[PDB]
Amino acid sequence: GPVPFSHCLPTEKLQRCEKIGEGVFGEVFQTIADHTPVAIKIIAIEGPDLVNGSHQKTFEEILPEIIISKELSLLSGEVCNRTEGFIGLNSVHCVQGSYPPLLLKAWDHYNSTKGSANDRPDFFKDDQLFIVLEFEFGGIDLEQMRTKLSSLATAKSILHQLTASLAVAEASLRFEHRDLHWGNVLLKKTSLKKLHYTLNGKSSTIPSCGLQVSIIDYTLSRLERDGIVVFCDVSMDEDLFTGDGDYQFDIYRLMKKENNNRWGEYHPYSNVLWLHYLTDKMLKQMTFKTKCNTPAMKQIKRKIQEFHRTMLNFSSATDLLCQHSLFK
Ligand SMILES: O=C1NCCOCCNc2ccn3ncc(c3n2)-c2cccc1c2
Ligand code: NA
Repeated sequence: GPVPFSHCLPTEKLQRCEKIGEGVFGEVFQTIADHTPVAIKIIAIEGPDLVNGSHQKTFEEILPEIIISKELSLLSGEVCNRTEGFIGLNSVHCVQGSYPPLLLKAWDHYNSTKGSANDRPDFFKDDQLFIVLEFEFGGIDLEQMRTKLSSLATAKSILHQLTASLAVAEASLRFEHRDLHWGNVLLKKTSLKKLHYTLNGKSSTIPSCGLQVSIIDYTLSRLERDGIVVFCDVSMDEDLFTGDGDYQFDIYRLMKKENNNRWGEYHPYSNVLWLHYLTDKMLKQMTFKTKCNTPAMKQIKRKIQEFHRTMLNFSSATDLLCQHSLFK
């Protein structure tokens, strides 16, 4: 059954952990495994204590996220529908223990410097179970990169990568992300000028602008394979649809409107909505290092505005990728 924390996180590996993110689910750390950067997502399961305002999931309830993470990871090595635009999954383990002090140390440092919305994970007993997901390290989230991007040409590339990755997953898996806020879009430097994807056997390229995009956090995601659907049922969630203060929180309501609160169904319009939300962030809440005060750059801005203006008339990421003028 479960293994101790030390089996996953030996001393050196613990000692190198930096907290990089969080959610109601728990905690995400960066560290090094075998001279290689990785991200570790740690989720308490099976206990009766409240954690970050919700009850803990059972093993069964975490399975969808495992399954989805594996399917999306495997898209990097497929042929007919291939993308690197999600994130690699290296391993999954069930560990038992109280939270390691060194993780609490890193948790504390993040709380001091960025602030946390979570409870300090220091109340878990030595019998507590967790799922520990080890992912490829994908870079730095778009929200934290909001002042660091070169130009709207970089924004273009990012939108295109996002759209293509979502299209490929629609075509292969009937996938919806369902929570693609800008904290879930990672950016990593690359010296490849072009990135490659394949959609339904047809290969294409996207100019990278020096960046490679990774879509992460499949907590709310949905997909299906051979008529078996894997999804998170939020039909009875209340709090999810009553946020405000950001367009993010309208997306949850607009998804519910689109699917009539039936979360098993496939409504790839949800991917369109998130992409609309992300385009909105690109035009409003980003500061680019080069302003668009050249004609060429000003033309890119108009195309993105045109995208913002019209994309809600498309029915899926596939529709957008294949048909929207922004990508021609
Ligand atoms: O659920 C995930 N995070 C929640 C959002 O936190 C993003 C923090 N920054 C980061 C920054 C880099 N990485 N590299 C991989 C992940 C990650 N995360 C990752 C992979 C899978 C899931 C998640 C993260
Ligand atoms: Na990736």
